[PDB]
Amino acid sequence: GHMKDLKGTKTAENLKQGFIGESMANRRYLYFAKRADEEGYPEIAGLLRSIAEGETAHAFGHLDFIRQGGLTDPATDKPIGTLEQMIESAIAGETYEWTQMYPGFAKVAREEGFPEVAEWFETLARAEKSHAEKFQNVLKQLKG
Amino acid sequence: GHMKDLKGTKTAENLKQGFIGESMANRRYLYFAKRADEEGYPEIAGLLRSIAEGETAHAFGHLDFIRQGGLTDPATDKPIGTLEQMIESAIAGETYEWTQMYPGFAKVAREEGFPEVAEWFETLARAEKSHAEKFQNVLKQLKGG
Ligand SMILES: [Cl-]
Ligand SMILES: [Cl-]
Ligand SMILES: [Fe+3]
Ligand SMILES: [Fe+3]
Ligand SMILES: [Fe+3]
Ligand SMILES: [Fe+3]
Repeated sequence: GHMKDLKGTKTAENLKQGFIGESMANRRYLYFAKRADEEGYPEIAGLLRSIAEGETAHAFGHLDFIRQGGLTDPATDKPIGTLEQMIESAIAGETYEWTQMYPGFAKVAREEGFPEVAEWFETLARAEKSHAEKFQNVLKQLKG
Repeated sequence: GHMKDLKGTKTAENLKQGFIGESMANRRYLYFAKRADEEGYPEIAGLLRSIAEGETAHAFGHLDFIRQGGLTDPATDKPIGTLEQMIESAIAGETYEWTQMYPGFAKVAREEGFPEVAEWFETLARAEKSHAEKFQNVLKQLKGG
């Protein structure tokens, strides 16, 4: 892209790890905010939500440098330069999750005697299959 | 098995990995939505944003099973049962990021000849220090009444 090539560098890997941590931080802080909401701590909840916006900005800035430096999506190792490529990355990740990840998690949960957790992973596998199908119909739109 | 004691199981690890992936998917899809927004694809942007809500539900469900199973926060390996423990997990992560992770990333980026990336990591280091201090303030309010 726009900037000096980051391929082959330690910085490339650090941007990926930064993106993973920032992604988790936003989810964690919003989950924590719900506990503060329940308990009656609206100032704590509001701080968590505002900090979570900071973690969004951080995550998106990591993706900017990744894209501009000619690197691939942290989650899928697919390019994310153009909107079509971004939809193709969404399709790849959803496909991995419904064909491999969540069915395997469900099988292991049933073997280890956690049927309720297995049912959740089976719900998710069907959900990611649905996601994949909806993104595939977008891609068809774009290429036409 | 006992779903309230998942420690040491493969299912414990799979909940953690599922959380990581779902967290990334929400961020990715909201970032992709902005590209659809500027190009004039409001239905694609809307789909991305709606699917992103799905990925929020998935991530939060994984955290529910993690906390009910006595497992720790995927990001910090700290318990997250109570609100106080959640704030302590936030402090632990922010402290790692500003004292070690982002300064180290900045040094590597400067040494590799990427000064704009280095400056970004130094901005983030100072940001996570500020976060840590704000969360410390909350803990003082919680711990001391
Ligand atoms: Cl409050
Ligand atoms: Cl559209
Ligand atoms: Fe951050
Ligand atoms: Fe999905
Ligand atoms: Fe999902
Ligand atoms: Fe932070």
